Amino acid sequence: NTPREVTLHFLRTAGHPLTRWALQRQPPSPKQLEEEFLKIPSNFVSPEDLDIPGHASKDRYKTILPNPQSRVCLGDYINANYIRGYDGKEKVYIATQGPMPNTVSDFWEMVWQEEVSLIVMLTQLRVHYWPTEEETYGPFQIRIQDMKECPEYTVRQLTIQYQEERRSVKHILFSAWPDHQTPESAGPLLRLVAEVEEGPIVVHCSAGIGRTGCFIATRIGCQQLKARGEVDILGIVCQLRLDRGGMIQTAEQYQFLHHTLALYAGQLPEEP
Repeated sequence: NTPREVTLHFLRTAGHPLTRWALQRQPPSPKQLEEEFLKIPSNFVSPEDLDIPGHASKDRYKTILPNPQSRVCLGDYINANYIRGYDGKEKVYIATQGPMPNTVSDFWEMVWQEEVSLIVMLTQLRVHYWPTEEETYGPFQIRIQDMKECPEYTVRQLTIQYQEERRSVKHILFSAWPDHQTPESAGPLLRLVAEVEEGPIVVHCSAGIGRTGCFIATRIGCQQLKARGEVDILGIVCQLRLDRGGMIQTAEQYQFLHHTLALYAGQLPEEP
């Protein structure tokens, strides 16, 4: 399997760092961005190359599996992967599918064991793993402390209890992102990112690759732009594809990412 290695070598070495100026005022044409995206290999796991018995009914999709090297382990199985963050720092995010009815307890177990304090949900409005007030999911009790509704997202303050310990989690539900698509504008997305700046950050959407991939690539991109005044979007996407196959689904989603980040640049505090 040299083909696996050609694929992995690309992911590790590809890069197109853009200056802030270039990103804002002279972006790569839409066609240039498609081409660039199309060269990015998927890095999906084969069902045969995962070899962990009876995992099938805890995935929502048969073709969307957690990469083994980065797989999260319930200390059995959950469709989830550790994701590297800014500068490659390990474990800044856990990307995961939205829970299934039989994977709800596992999800909370993961949140506990990995010491999660922040959960971002990306969906589009009209399964609930969190109650209206309180309930128990296996050995964990969840109680909501606080709910504040915003335009595009709802901020739920909650606690989790296991045996005789209690932890606070912030839960954010973004509700204006249609599957396989992008939000109509980028502002609300940036506000959500700003909300995330207040153990690993759980991020999920139905499959846990398309929108989950876009959100995370947006955080890191913003981090890059704030720190260095440059962003390497290609590289960011390569890095994610290394941690979980298929992060960022469509060319369009990738175009929007450049857009989301041009807006971040333009909105960084300056002086008139």
